[PDB]
Amino acid sequence: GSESSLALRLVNGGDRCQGRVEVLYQGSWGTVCDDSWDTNDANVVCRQLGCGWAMSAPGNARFGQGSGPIVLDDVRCSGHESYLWSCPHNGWLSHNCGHSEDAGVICSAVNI
Amino acid sequence: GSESSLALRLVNGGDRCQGRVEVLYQGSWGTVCDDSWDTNDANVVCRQLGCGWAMSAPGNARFGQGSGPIVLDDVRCSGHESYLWSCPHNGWLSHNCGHSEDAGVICSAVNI
Ligand SMILES: [Cl-]
Ligand SMILES: [Cl-]
Ligand SMILES: [Mg+2]
Ligand SMILES: [Mg+2]
Ligand SMILES: [Mg+2]
Ligand SMILES: [Mg+2]
Ligand SMILES: [Mg+2]
Ligand SMILES: [Mg+2]
Repeated sequence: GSESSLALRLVNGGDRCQGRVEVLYQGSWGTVCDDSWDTNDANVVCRQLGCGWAMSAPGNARFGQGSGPIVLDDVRCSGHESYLWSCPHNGWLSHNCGHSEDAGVICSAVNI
Repeated sequence: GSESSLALRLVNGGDRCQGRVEVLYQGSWGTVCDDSWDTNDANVVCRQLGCGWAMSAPGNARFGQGSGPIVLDDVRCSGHESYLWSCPHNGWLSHNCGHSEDAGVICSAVNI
């Protein structure tokens, strides 16, 4: 429901441990823009989901465009954070992007 | 010289950012036992050396056996420490190991 935020999932990757990053924001699953999105950020996501370490951090909607709101932009994780929510970013819903820039991750546990 | 301790290096990894962990102790480069050695401990070493975050924390002398003293055992970093010296351990030179257990790290900055 609309009171709930701060869940994380990967979609459209064909595997539990890769795909487009989606973040729950006020009942809607939103996406993350690829601006400043890098393997440090992907590693927080991969570790948070128990998927190993980040092998790469694809941009440009490699795993498709989402249909929800764009909720995070210019994420600046160091790679050591325990939650994506802990990393610096632009502020929720503050972006300069479109869904052709939706960010993704490929984690080391893919396929296995 | 023999008065100096508390420097950190990785050796025998083929890259600056992976290898056997070695710790300077009274002028000699010593090793770390793999007992309780995990990715939280590796994360502290990797960040201390400017090598990023930890991919894994290999035990059992993956990067060979050292020849110096075994100086640290049962290291229990939380992951947040800025120095390996901050982490809980068994006490300097207090170990129940041999060099076939020398600990190593593999950090994200390994590159080709
Ligand atoms: Cl993991
Ligand atoms: Cl070691
Ligand atoms: Mg972009
Ligand atoms: Mg970033
Ligand atoms: Mg932007
Ligand atoms: Mg052991
Ligand atoms: Mg430990
Ligand atoms: Mg021991």
